[PDB]
Amino acid sequence: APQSITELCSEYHNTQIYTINDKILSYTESMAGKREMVIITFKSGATFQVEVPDSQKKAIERMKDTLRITYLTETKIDKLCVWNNKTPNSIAAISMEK
Amino acid sequence: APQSITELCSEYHNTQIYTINDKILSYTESMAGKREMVIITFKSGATFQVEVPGSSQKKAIERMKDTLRITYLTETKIDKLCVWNNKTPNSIAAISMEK
Amino acid sequence: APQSITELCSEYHNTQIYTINDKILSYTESMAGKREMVIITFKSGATFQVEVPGIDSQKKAIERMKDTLRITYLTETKIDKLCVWNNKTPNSIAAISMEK
Amino acid sequence: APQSITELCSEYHNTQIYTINDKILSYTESMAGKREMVIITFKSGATFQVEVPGSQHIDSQKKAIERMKDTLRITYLTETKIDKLCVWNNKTPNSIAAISMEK
Amino acid sequence: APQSITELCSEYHNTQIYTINDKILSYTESMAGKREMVIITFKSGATFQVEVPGSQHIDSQKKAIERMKDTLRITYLTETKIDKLCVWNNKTPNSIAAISMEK
Ligand SMILES: CC(=O)N[C@H]1[C@@H](O[C@H]2[C@@H](O)[C@@H](CO)O[C@@H](O[C@H]3[C@H](O[C@@H]4O[C@@H](C)[C@@H](O)[C@@H](O)[C@@H]4O)[C@@H](O)[C@H](O)O[C@@H]3CO)[C@@H]2O[C@@H]2O[C@@H](C)[C@@H](O)[C@@H](O)[C@@H]2O)O[C@H](CO)[C@H](O)[C@@H]1O
Ligand SMILES: CC(=O)N[C@H]1[C@@H](O[C@H]2[C@@H](O)[C@@H](CO)O[C@@H](O[C@H]3[C@H](O[C@@H]4O[C@@H](C)[C@@H](O)[C@@H](O)[C@@H]4O)[C@@H](O)[C@H](O)O[C@@H]3CO)[C@@H]2O[C@@H]2O[C@@H](C)[C@@H](O)[C@@H](O)[C@@H]2O)O[C@H](CO)[C@H](O)[C@@H]1O
Ligand SMILES: CC(=O)N[C@H]1[C@@H](O[C@H]2[C@@H](O)[C@@H](CO)O[C@@H](O[C@H]3[C@H](O[C@@H]4O[C@@H](C)[C@@H](O)[C@@H](O)[C@@H]4O)[C@@H](O)[C@H](O)O[C@@H]3CO)[C@@H]2O[C@@H]2O[C@@H](C)[C@@H](O)[C@@H](O)[C@@H]2O)O[C@H](CO)[C@H](O)[C@@H]1O
Ligand SMILES: CC(=O)N[C@H]1[C@@H](O[C@H]2[C@@H](O)[C@@H](CO)O[C@@H](O[C@H]3[C@H](O[C@@H]4O[C@@H](C)[C@@H](O)[C@@H](O)[C@@H]4O)[C@@H](O)[C@H](O)O[C@@H]3CO)[C@@H]2O[C@@H]2O[C@@H](C)[C@@H](O)[C@@H](O)[C@@H]2O)O[C@H](CO)[C@H](O)[C@@H]1O
Ligand SMILES: CC(=O)N[C@H]1[C@@H](O[C@H]2[C@@H](O)[C@@H](CO)O[C@@H](O[C@H]3[C@H](O[C@@H]4O[C@@H](C)[C@@H](O)[C@@H](O)[C@@H]4O)[C@@H](O)[C@H](O)O[C@@H]3CO)[C@@H]2O[C@@H]2O[C@@H](C)[C@@H](O)[C@@H](O)[C@@H]2O)O[C@H](CO)[C@H](O)[C@@H]1O
Repeated sequence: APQSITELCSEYHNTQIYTINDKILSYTESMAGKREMVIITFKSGATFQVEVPDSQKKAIERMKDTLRITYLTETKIDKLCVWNNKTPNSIAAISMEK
Repeated sequence: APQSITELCSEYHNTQIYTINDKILSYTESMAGKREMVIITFKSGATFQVEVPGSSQKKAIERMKDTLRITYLTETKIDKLCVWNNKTPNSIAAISMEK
Repeated sequence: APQSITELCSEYHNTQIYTINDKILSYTESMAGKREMVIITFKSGATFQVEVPGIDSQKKAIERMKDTLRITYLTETKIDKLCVWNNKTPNSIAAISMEK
Repeated sequence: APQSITELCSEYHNTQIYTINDKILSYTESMAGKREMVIITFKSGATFQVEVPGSQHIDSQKKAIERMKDTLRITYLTETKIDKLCVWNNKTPNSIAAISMEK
Repeated sequence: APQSITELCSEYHNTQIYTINDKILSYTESMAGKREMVIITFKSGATFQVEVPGSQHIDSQKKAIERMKDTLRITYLTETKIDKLCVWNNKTPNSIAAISMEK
């Protein structure tokens, strides 16, 4: 199994790593029908989503949990692995340090 | 998909954006039958619910209630709410926070 | 829908509103068989439960209420009011409101 | 219903109240097959477990077991002072039935 | 039941105890399909995973995997010192079976 976000990311098609190296500027969360999604934003101008939604179901909910608490604690994100065939780019993985 | 709360809100009928720019004044939570809901309040005088589940959105209602609770307790400044205004109190569809 | 804990409370029989205006003094949680409950306590001497499960909507709510009491206790968050069923010993929590 | 941990404890066979009046010294959590459990420790020398869910447990206890493990983790992380533990003492380590905290 | 992480580690095959006595350096989490996993990293050079749920996991492990990942995240965010890890050493990276923290 991969031992880093970059390794994991290189396994998938239509992905790229973003080096964020920053805390989340804004956190948006919606329960509107067909837009049950999370949107985060950075002062870089970068916008990301956790897409509207079976072990992936639990993982999707975990990701949204992680982004929320990461925003609330002002935790510095190292990288994001995102799918770049979506607008905004959809999050596949997150890494944080230190 | 939408890239902001304002864009998301615009996709829907009977919605409006409230600018809060404030922390939540009060959090109310009920487990009473037929009223399994949260109610939040602001010093502006605004009152909103997350509304009782009824006829993918089920986990989202739960997440919103989660978010509002931790937001209240940490006194986190809410930016905007997107709400349905065909209900009283207005029902939350989306929330945004900026740091 | 109701707009406050007081309005909500007045929709049900065998309820009343206690004005707590204080943090939780003690938190007790049990996983014993048929006593899967939370008990909370205040300086006033008041004692309340989240009572053992008997609707499908309510099961998720009972669990949330217990989550809420726990973190309310750990953060020393002032409870404004409790809406409670007074046909139980101790009184059983239907709703909670929090404001400083 | 019982109105205190002591009252509740007295309702079951093979239980006692350990008065702890201290924070958790160590939290141990396992996802190893058939030992999906939590062990907690105090500087008194006390070791306790939340038992693995099994045939001795009724359906209603399953969500409660998960809750108790939640509480112990957050209790450990926050250095929250535990007042009493109600434990079953026919297990090794003693098994947590209930916990109480006072501020 | 075992009364410590080392005792627990000794009930299983293909396990070893890593003594960390350190907070987590990095936390990585993925919802990518077939890689629904968490990876953690320490200053010592060590790397660990909580592996994707799979056929090798029994049904009681499913909630424990989710819990282990909940624990690691919050451990990372609070900078809480991890004492020991019980890891399966027949996976790369080593897979977490148990965790202990002490202060
Ligand atoms: C309001 C807000 O936060 N964002 C809105 C904004 O976002 C785009 C802009 O910020 C531009 C900068 O001109 O960058 C777009 O991203 C590029 C990306 O650029 C690189 O990363 C960004 C963050 C900057 O640092 C650039 O200097 C970098 O070159 C390219 O590498 C990538 O290949 O293509 C996208 C172009 O789409 C921002 O787009 C958003 O964020 C990125 C990460 C994607 O997820 C994309 O889908 C998002 O839309 O402007 C857009 C409209 O263009 C929206 O209004 C955003 O809300
Ligand atoms: C005490 C308390 O918190 N809430 C009770 C109160 O709520 C209403 C009042 O706060 C009035 C004051 O004018 O505004 C209502 O909202 C209006 C809204 O007003 C605008 O926004 C509020 C926050 C204020 O800042 C106003 O000055 C603004 O003009 C209008 O713009 C909107 O179009 O219509 C509503 C009323 O229909 C408050 O209503 C509550 O909160 C809003 C956001 C909705 O969710 C609404 O459904 C709520 O009722 O009075 C009401 C009864 O009028 C209840 O007793 C509340 O509990
Ligand atoms: C030790 C402890 O915390 N509780 C034990 C105690 O609890 C009862 C006492 O604290 C008495 C003291 O008068 O009050 C009971 O509550 C009354 C209630 O009194 C009013 O509210 C409380 C908060 C106090 O402020 C009183 O001074 C107030 O006047 C009345 O409002 C109500 O009509 O009647 C109840 C019960 O008669 C305490 O009862 C407990 O808490 C209340 C809120 C209910 O949930 C009730 O069911 C509880 O038993 O004594 C009991 C046994 O009587 C147990 O030993 C508690 O552990
Ligand atoms: C390493 C560690 O933390 N614990 C290991 C230890 O645990 C036992 C010791 O701490 C002995 C010391 O004699 O006490 C055992 O508990 C007794 C209990 O003793 C009293 O309470 C403890 C907490 C201390 O304060 C003692 O000084 C007190 O005398 C007796 O009162 C009771 O009647 O019987 C128990 C034993 O059953 C400790 O046992 C552990 O903790 C208790 C609370 C139970 O849950 C028990 O099952 C635990 O084993 O030694 C054991 C060896 O079996 C393990 O190595 C522990 O990990
Ligand atoms: C970037 C990063 O953090 N880690 C990458 C790194 O990890 C390996 C290295 O850090 C080497 C350094 O020699 O150690 C490997 O672990 C050994 C282990 O060594 C002992 O533990 C480490 C942490 C050090 O403190 C050593 O001094 C200790 O002696 C031996 O005990 C064990 O028998 O064998 C492994 C060799 O695989 C690190 O391996 C990673 O972490 C361990 C715990 C396993 O989980 C393993 O699967 C991991 O790969 O290099 C590897 C690839 O070589 C990856 O890129 C890591 O991400």
